[PDB]
Amino acid sequence: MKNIIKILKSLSMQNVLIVGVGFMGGSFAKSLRRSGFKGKIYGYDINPESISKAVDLGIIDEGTTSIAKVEDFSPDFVMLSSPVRTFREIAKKLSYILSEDATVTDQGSVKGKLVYDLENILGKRFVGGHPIAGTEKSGVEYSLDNLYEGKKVILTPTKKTDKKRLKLVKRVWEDVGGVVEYMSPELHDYVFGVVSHLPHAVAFALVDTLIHMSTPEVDLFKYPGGGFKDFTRIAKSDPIMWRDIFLENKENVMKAIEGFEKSLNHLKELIVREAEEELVEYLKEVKIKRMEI
Amino acid sequence: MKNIIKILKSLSMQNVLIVGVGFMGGSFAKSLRRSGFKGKIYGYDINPESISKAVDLGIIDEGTTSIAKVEDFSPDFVMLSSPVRTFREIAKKLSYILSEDATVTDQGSVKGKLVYDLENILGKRFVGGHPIAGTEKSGVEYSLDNLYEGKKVILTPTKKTDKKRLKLVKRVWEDVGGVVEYMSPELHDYVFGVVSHLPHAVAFALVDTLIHMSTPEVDLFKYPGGGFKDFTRIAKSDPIMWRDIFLENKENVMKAIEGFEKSLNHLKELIVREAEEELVEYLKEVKIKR
Ligand SMILES: NC(=O)c1ccc[n+]([C@@H]2O[C@H](COP(=O)([O-])OP(=O)(O)OC[C@H]3O[C@@H](n4cnc5c(N)ncnc54)[C@H](O)[C@@H]3O)[C@@H](O)[C@H]2O)c1
Ligand SMILES: NC(=O)c1ccc[n+]([C@@H]2O[C@H](COP(=O)([O-])OP(=O)(O)OC[C@H]3O[C@@H](n4cnc5c(N)ncnc54)[C@H](O)[C@@H]3O)[C@@H](O)[C@H]2O)c1
Repeated sequence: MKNIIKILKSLSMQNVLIVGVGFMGGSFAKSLRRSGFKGKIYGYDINPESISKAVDLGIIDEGTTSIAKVEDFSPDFVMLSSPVRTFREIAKKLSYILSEDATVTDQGSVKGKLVYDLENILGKRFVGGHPIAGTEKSGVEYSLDNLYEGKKVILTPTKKTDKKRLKLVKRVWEDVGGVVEYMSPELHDYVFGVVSHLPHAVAFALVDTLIHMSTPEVDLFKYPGGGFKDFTRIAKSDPIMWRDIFLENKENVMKAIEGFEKSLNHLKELIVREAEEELVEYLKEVKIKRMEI
Repeated sequence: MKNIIKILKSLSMQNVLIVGVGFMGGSFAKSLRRSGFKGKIYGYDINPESISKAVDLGIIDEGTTSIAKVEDFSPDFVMLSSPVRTFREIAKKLSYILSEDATVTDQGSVKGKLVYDLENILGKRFVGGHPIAGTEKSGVEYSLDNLYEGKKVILTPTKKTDKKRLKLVKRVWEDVGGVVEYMSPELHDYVFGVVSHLPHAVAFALVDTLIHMSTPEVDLFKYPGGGFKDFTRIAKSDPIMWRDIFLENKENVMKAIEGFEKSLNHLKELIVREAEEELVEYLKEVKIKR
């Protein structure tokens, strides 16, 4: 009698649309299936090969490249997984196709104003999210059915978020193994501006530095074993994605670089003043914090 | 020809002194012993714990915390492996205590004027070296008997360098796995200023940024490897080692940081001014084959 928590659960989400059928879109589709989801998974992509590869791999049941065909799929759950620069335009087009009862959510690596813009486009259907997962992979062929297990997923509810959709999006992420927490859109963009965007910005600029400080007689790239090695991981990054993340989170990325410049300026001062003991303590305190994890 | 070359090497290294018995001094001691070396290995260190640990692990035959006692060791081959600013005053002491025929070399991460200062203190005894190998760990407990295997070692001979000792030091490094090349002391300090000292300075400051940008309600350290973790492994390195390197190589470290800043400033402006094409071109630089 009371056990019918089960039926509500099955009826809460029946036709799922993956927008952007790439690595993240496909890892989500796969992880969703692996958690025992029995409904339909549909794909929408501008690249018909993304759809082609995902269907034959069994990752979606069917898909399309015409936005207007999406309507035939009557999705009630949408996971935005294209580049974040596409989200506004696509959400414009979903806003008419989707029933008032649909839920839209996303995996976008930036939140901030984008969440407010998406909720204004989509009314009440929208819940912002960011799974702190990722690797340096692209394309559905690389999608993993456990990408999210044991990782943080940040949802960014507002005063406008629908509590039952927030709660569903939370539960769907936990079914795939994620650990959910909440941050405002603005706090999210500050936090990840600092812990994620800044570190990439600074790896980018390091590479640029070794290029202009090399001379015709000296290729500095020949000497990676002195500390530069870990920074060369930046070679695996996608320049277009970073370009878009930098632009979209510009105000937080600039604040983060600013606080970085303050830290580096402090280190220069200790160096030039030969502050022997201060310099040790500066390095010791960063040592301890970095070791905690 | 091999027999003899080997005899000569043996005889010229009966008594090795490791000065600073920590991660690099221990790695050197273990590497030498793994390579089949048969003489004595002694340790001298300011920390008595460094000595007893190294003895207990069978890394050195014997050691001491008194520089005077080094004379009883009659070292003929000394590998300086303490923090780089300890070298001058240690050398001064050694010059009285070591025989004229001994070789003194080093593992320090800075060369530059220190090579010259050390040649003036030690005379013909001295050969400047720097193995480009290490991790963030420090202390003899972390040392490894294959640390230098297949790694570059830079020697910095000058006008004044004794050729026999240069050949000796080179073959010792190649014996433990290293691949030797030469640079001038000054070229060394500019190369490694940019490629090793600046990336460390950058990693340290990155972690420091998360400290001050944190609030009591938001601990930025709860969110690591949004990529931070990968780029700051080297910010767990030793504060004394790194304080010494930054001060000893101060002018190059400043020149490297100034270079970096101009790159960072270029990047900022591309971001601020939303230059889609130029920004993506700048970022594409990580794809270069070098
Ligand atoms: N890669 C990561 O480490 C990572 C981590 C966390 C979050 N994210 C987020 O995941 C999203 C996509 O990332 P990905 O790594 O899967 O990229 P991806 O390259 O693997 O795939 C994106 C897919 O979107 C499709 N696409 C591109 N433009 C489109 C448009 N106009 N309409 C519909 N589809 C379009 C592509 O054709 C491709 O099939 C981004 O929003 C990114 O911020 C990525
Ligand atoms: N750690 C690395 O990656 C690495 C790589 C290449 C070169 N180096 C250079 O190696 C040398 C040793 O570094 P490490 O990583 O072995 O450091 P470490 O902390 O592991 O060891 C340093 C040792 O020297 C001792 N010491 C400190 N002051 C001394 C003094 N006044 N006299 C005698 N001993 C003293 C300490 O007690 C300790 O046992 C430094 O010059 C460093 O720049 C380090």
